[PDB]
Amino acid sequence: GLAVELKQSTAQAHEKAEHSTFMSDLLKGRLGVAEFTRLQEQAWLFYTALEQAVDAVRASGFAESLLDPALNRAEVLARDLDKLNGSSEWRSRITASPAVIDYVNRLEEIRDNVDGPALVAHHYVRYLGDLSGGQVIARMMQRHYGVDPEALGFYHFEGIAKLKVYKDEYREKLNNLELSDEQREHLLKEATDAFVFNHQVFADLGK
Ligand code: HEM
Repeated sequence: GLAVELKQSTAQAHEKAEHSTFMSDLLKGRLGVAEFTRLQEQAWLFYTALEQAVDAVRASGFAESLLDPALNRAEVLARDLDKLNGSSEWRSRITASPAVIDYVNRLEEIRDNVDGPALVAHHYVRYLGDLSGGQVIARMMQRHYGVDPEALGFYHFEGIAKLKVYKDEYREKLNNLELSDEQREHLLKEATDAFVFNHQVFADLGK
């Protein structure tokens, strides 16, 4: 099934992400809320782009049931950032890191090409990760740095009750997508690239 092949083909990349110096240090308590806020600022940039691509692909009629708007993170992230930074001044201060420029550019290509299989790869890499492991990240930000849960809205998924069920249903939708061999290969390759972009975001944050 596609859900298994996605997980298997990116498992090593996921381990690599876990072991990133920046993200590792953040989750171990060695950094602080400032660095967490820098991460979330970069995330706002790439989630904004991702959600434009999701919107385009949803409108095309591809993977509709998968592309649940309840998953949208950009607006929630903006509210988190208003809290983390104390005002909305971050909007004019923030700049996309080189990593984020590449990631956003790719997302804009997917949006404008209305490339459904590529979009689904990106959707899986970000949202299933958020749904599945986000609670661990949120917990660590609360534990090590005292971040208020009200500033961790990104991790909450308002609108979803039974999360396990939601995850299982998400995987079933992946498995039920109609894809050619070319589309499936493209989707798998793109998921790998999605991990690569996300790792580099961490690498750039560390610099
Ligand atoms: C580059 C950043 C990361 C990305 C893109 C990402 C992506 C993903 C994805 C796509 C899944 C779903 C796997 C599947 O069930 O098919 C996932 C699960 C998960 N993630 Fe991440 N993840 C990242 C970083 C992390 C970090 C740093 C942690 C450390 C807390 C973490 C903890 C988990 C956990 C616990 C799961 C549930 C199961 C599993 O362990 O593999 N993730 N992540």
